[PDB]
Amino acid sequence: STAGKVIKCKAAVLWEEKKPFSIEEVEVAPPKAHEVRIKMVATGICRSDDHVVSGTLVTPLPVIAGHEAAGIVESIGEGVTTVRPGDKVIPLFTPQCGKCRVCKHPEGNFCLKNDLSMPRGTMQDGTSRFTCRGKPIHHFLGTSTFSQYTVVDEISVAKIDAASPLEKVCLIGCGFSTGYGSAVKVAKVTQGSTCAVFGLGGVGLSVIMGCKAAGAARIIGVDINKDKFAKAKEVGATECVNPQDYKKPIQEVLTEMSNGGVDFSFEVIGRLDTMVTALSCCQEAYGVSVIVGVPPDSQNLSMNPMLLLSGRTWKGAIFGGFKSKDSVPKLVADFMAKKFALDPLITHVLPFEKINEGFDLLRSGESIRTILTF
Amino acid sequence: STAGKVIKCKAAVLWEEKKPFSIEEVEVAPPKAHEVRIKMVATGICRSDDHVVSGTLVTPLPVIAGHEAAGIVESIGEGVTTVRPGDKVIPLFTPQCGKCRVCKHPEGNFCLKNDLSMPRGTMQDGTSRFTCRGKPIHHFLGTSTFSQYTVVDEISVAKIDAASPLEKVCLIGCGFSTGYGSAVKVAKVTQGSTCAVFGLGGVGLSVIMGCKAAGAARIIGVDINKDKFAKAKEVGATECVNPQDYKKPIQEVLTEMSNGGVDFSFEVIGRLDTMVTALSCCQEAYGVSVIVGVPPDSQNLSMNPMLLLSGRTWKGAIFGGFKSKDSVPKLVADFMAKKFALDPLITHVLPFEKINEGFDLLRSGESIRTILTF
Ligand SMILES: NC(=O)c1ccc[n+]([C@@H]2O[C@H](COP(=O)([O-])OP(=O)([O-])OC[C@H]3O[C@@H](n4cnc5c(N)[nH+]cnc54)[C@H](O)[C@@H]3O)[C@@H](O)[C@H]2O)c1
Ligand SMILES: NC(=O)c1ccc[n+]([C@@H]2O[C@H](COP(=O)([O-])OP(=O)([O-])OC[C@H]3O[C@@H](n4cnc5c(N)[nH+]cnc54)[C@H](O)[C@@H]3O)[C@@H](O)[C@H]2O)c1
Ligand SMILES: OCc1c(F)c(F)c(F)c(F)c1F
Ligand SMILES: OCc1c(F)c(F)c(F)c(F)c1F
Ligand SMILES: [Zn+2]
Ligand SMILES: [Zn+2]
Ligand SMILES: [Zn+2]
Ligand SMILES: [Zn+2]
Repeated sequence: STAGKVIKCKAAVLWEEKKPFSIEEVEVAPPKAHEVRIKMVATGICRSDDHVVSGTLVTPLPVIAGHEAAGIVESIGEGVTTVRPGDKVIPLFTPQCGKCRVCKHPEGNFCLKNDLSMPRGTMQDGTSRFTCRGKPIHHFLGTSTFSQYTVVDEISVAKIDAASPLEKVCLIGCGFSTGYGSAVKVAKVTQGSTCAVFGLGGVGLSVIMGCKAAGAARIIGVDINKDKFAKAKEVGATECVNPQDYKKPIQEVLTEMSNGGVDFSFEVIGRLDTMVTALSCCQEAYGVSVIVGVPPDSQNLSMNPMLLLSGRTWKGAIFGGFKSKDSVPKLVADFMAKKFALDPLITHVLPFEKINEGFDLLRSGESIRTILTF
Repeated sequence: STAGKVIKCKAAVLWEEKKPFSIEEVEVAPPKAHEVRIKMVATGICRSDDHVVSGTLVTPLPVIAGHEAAGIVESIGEGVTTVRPGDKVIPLFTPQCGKCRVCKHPEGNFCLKNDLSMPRGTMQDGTSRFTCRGKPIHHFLGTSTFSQYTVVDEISVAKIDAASPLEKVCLIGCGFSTGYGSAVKVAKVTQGSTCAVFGLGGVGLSVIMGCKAAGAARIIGVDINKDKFAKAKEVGATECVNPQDYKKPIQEVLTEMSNGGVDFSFEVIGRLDTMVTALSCCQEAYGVSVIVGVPPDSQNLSMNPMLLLSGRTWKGAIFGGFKSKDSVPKLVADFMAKKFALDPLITHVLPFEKINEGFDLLRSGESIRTILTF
């Protein structure tokens, strides 16, 4: 029995940038008031986790990363009402406090309680539940899913279907929901439209899924890795283009292909140059471009505002625009009801102990999502 | 008495940047097929006309500028169906061909026949109707309203109510419609919202009018010229701020005043720095910023795309997003029915012959709109 006790378990600790994860014993404190301690079942490897390793994302180190996951509630702190021990849950890397001006807004999802903008690497109360070799270890996005056990604030966890296959639905914790929502909710892709999707990883494939669900007539995948094209076509891409095959800039190619610009474009990579290319390739009077990717910390892009003055719309979003705690249980119900597929995103299933091998698969271009199983 | 004949008349010719207009005789050719020759009655001085003088806006010189105007059809070319001699008309600096992909789109207005993106300074057929001193003179935006007579393509003119007061409704040809539409159509300002309007000239006052018509609860005017504040409050601003009065950047001031960012912001000046400031000051998760001001030619802004990733929407528009030929007659009808006021924008009236004094008034900061009468 572990309730009320410190748990000693295995986790993947990141001690410094640009080094492998260290798989070793940590101590996980019991949950305080309004906190939930979760036994992890499965976690995906998202490129955003790799950004912490590479220094593309700055967050306090040392850290337990991981934000795309599913598990089972081990215990609850005083005052928790939304989950109980034994419940299947998905941690929410974007919280939903329900009380802030964003949570109360019909179209906001970036709750002011988030730990993304100005990361502290703590629980809501400004403390950590993790130690390792006698040192405090930071949280990541209020989730820290690269551990056999984590502790999250109640506002950062959603209860899901007890019959959920956790090794699949962990993807609703980040990559699927982000891409799918970016298309259906943030862009609001229209029936018969032409879309361009820059980046054909797990998130870009989920954007394709959403564009197809929304009835797009044409979905042009763009990637410099042609090995990504076959799966992009399987989930709905009608064409794929590799910028490296062209003498012209790809914005010009895509404008020509779409007879004057696309209806909707998506940046799903994380590069400043592809953000401006994606904006430019949408039709100048009525096009919409959505930034999904995460670029290198503190770097500015350069652009000509005439791109906007003609009528383009440029937007971005976290987690597909979904209000996280309302949406995650509905997405899992929709998955259970066969409304979308997750298997096309899963290329590799490894034990948690092989986390580093999973990151190497992502970095080499081989994988879409590796699911780590605890 | 002049149908089919060259007309000699006075126009304001701009031979050189950064010089006064030359009021002198020009020859105005009769209209060719699908062209309309207009006797001008009134034209406003818009800051975009001054941009041609200053080189902020690059268009071929020498030129007859002017784009905000109203007049009476003198004659029609072969095949014209939409106006007749003696009709009151407003030239449309954004055409509406009705046939291109943008004209057919429900939300597009930047018709592909425009002469704004890559100005040629001609009629649609690539030629000029103007001669001065025996030399061909460029058109401007297909309108060239700083002339006693102009010739426009049929897709660049709208018939308006025969009882229209042309000395007022000329403002529907640019500044009013632009500002009002930027609020009501492009931003879609909501009831009870907080708006920030950067620049309190004729266009920014028109934005305020639209924000107030849309039911905004707070409308914060921003200008470095505090002489602009009284009129801004008369048309609906709830409070005005001068960035020069503050130690901190105004985006910080406006974020504080709005308890975390505004719902809608508008750049109505034409500076790269205020475009980024205006984006920054809208709430990071659900705010909308609209670029209205014309940026200096060929210059790029620098910005951090994290401003968009959190959820902001950034857009721009020409002519308030209005499909020009459909909308201008409706706007005139609404003015006739007192659905909005134009007099607050008109600070000065001058004869056409005093055009240069009119530009001096704008450059000094004294005027909002000067209306020139032919
Ligand atoms: N906004 C959000 O909430 C959110 C959520 C999840 C992921 N992300 C970010 O989204 C991005 C994609 O994540 P992912 O799908 O896991 O990554 P991924 O699996 O590494 O996919 C990126 C894809 O981009 C391709 N690519 C790289 N450079 C280029 C280029 N120059 N042109 C075209 N294609 C190129 C690359 O080959 C790969 O297939 C990353 O920056 C993530 O950090 C954001
Ligand atoms: N998008 C369109 O269709 C469209 C239409 C009409 C005008 N415009 C542009 O809109 C802009 C405004 O036109 P207008 O109202 O005729 O011009 P205007 O009357 O010159 O008004 C501009 C206002 O900006 C103020 N201003 C100048 N610098 C700053 C600063 N740093 N901070 C805050 N306020 C400042 C200035 O004092 C003035 O009151 C110009 O750039 C026009 O070219 C665009
Ligand atoms: O992949 C989701 C994700 C993001 F979209 C970020 F913007 C971020 F900073 C981060 F850490 C993250 F995990
Ligand atoms: O004031 C309207 C207006 C614009 F919005 C422009 F973008 C432009 F180039 C121009 F010449 C113009 F007159
Ligand atoms: Zn909240
Ligand atoms: Zn992620
Ligand atoms: Zn058109
Ligand atoms: Zn104008």
